[PDB]
Amino acid sequence: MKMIVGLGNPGTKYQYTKNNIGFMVVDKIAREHQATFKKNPFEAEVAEFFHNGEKILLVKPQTFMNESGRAVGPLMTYFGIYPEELVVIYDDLDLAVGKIRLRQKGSAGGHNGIKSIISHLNTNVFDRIKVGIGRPEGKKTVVQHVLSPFSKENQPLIEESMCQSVKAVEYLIEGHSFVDAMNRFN
Repeated sequence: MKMIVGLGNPGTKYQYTKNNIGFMVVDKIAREHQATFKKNPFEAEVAEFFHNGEKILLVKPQTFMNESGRAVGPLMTYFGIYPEELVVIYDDLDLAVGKIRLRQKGSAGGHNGIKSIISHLNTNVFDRIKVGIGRPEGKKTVVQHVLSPFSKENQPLIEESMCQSVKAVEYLIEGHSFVDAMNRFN
């Protein structure tokens, strides 16, 4: 019973920011599967759907980025999902715009989002889909970069990456191991 977490900040004003790439992906997944998100006791938005029997959960934590694990951890202990079934989808500064990178473990940049999930799952090992958002080529700081939207030149690139992210999650859905998909998509 897979859980697919897409990281992000809550609110209309962050709905097109680089840091909400995870939200955008799990929204694409939700639409493709005709699923609706409902507010959940554990600071999250949760869409349920099936795919022959098996129950997939889509999770947008409403905790803000650095407290994601406060939502993800309890919600896994609630539904009974193990970390082997988890897939977290999020932004990655040190990966180029247009590129995606599936990894099964790691420190995961200096990502605050992942750091919270580590703390509350108490494991460094779980599947992840890094979507590259690039680093600031202008005068912006990191915080300005992630909490701003993409350029017009980068926008089609990220639509490419977001489709890939979806196709990877549909690959996993169709019964393929994350290791297979790591080879297929990395």
